[PDB]
Amino acid sequence: TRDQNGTWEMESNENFEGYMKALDIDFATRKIAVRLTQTLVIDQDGDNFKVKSTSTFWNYDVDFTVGVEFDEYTKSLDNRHVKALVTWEGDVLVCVQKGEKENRGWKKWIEGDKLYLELTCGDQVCRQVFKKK
Repeated sequence: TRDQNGTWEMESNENFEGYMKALDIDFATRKIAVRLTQTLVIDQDGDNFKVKSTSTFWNYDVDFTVGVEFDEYTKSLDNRHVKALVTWEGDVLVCVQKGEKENRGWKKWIEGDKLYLELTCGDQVCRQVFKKK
C-alpha cells in the first residue's frame, strides 16, 4: 500500500555499516551508529511527507513533496550537497539523491504491518524493517 503514515520501530538492520562506510562516515561515528536501533516517524498527506529518524545518537527530520526536486545538505550524516527527488514506482516510494555518490538514495514500502527501507550508496545496500507501533 502507498499509505506510510505512522510511528515505526526498528525490528531489524542489515549492513548499516556498509552503507555508512560507503558514505565515508568517520570510523568513530560509524562504530557507535552501526550498533544502534532506530525509530522513524512519518506524517503523510497527499504528496506531502514529514519524516523523523532517531536513535540515542542522532535525531533528524526531513520534509518533502512527492515529485518536487529539492536540495539537500546532509549535515551530520556525510555533509554533502545532493539534489533529491522522491517519486512512486507502483507502491514503492523511491528517492534518488543526485550527487557525488553513485546509486545513492532509498526505497521504502509497506508489506503487512511493516515498513521496509532499502538505503543505497555505491555498491552497498542496507535493509531495515520497522513495525507499526
